[PDB]
Amino acid sequence: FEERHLKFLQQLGGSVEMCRYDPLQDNTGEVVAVKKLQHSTEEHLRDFEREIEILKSLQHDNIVKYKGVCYNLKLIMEYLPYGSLRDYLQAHAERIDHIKLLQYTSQICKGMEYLGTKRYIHRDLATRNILVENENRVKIGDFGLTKVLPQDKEYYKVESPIFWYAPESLTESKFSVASDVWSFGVVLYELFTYIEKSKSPPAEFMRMIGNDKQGQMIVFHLIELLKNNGRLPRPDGCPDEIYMIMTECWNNNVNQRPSFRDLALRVDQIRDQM
Ligand SMILES: Cc1csc2c(Nc3cn(C)cn3)nc(N[C@@H](C)c3ncc(F)cn3)nc12
Repeated sequence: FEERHLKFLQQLGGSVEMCRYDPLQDNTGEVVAVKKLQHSTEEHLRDFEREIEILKSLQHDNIVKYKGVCYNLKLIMEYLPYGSLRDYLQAHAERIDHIKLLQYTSQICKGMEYLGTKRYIHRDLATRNILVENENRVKIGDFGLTKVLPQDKEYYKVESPIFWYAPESLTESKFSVASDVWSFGVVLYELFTYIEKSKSPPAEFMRMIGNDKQGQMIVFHLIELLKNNGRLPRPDGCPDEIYMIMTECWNNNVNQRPSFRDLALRVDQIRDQM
């Protein structure tokens, strides 16, 4: 990929831009998503190459396709036109029923189950990091915080998304498949809230902790709440069997948390019985 053939179309949200890769200047070229670093440091760059290597190594239906690179390093990916699942849910909620939410849920599990075989830990599972390809397919769209497990350990030690974090991630900075399972439970909760603003994991947890709590105190109070089995409530209209999956993902006992395999099967069964 050559920088002079990447035509700027728009800012998507380092930074992510929508470009046209048109080498033979005529607009026939394909529209791609381009990720680049804003405040490019030696440390920020070294993790970005690991992210590029992680994406290149991934070949799955529910994982955003790697296309190539561009050198001032730029990661070139396929363009998914409906944006993040977080935005798509807010926008088209009217055409999204519980069967559709479970179809998305299932796809997220399948993509996560695949990451697991590569011994990769996502660390940032949230609806904002899930992209919509079309009305029937979603993909994990960002791998910026993804880590590779040490060959001999089942975990890894590292601004963080605290309201999606497992207790051991908050207390010990320990990231594993089980902490990705914990976050999947938050993703499932987000889906069944349909991203109703007041019902988001930060909004709910803050109410439970006290909206008076500030900065450094919030984390300790969140750690305490989770330890005293305080949990996100059941979203309105959320089927009890779906809430039981969430609560099982939110087990304080890391080893008692379900596998992405079992989760996809359970979600697929509920979906069929619906
Ligand atoms: C409004 C909108 C419409 S399409 C789209 C999009 N598409 C995209 C991003 N990538 C990496 C591939 N296609 N990415 C983004 N934003 C970027 C930051 C993005 N990248 C990855 C992700 F998981 C979620 N969002 N917004 C939109």
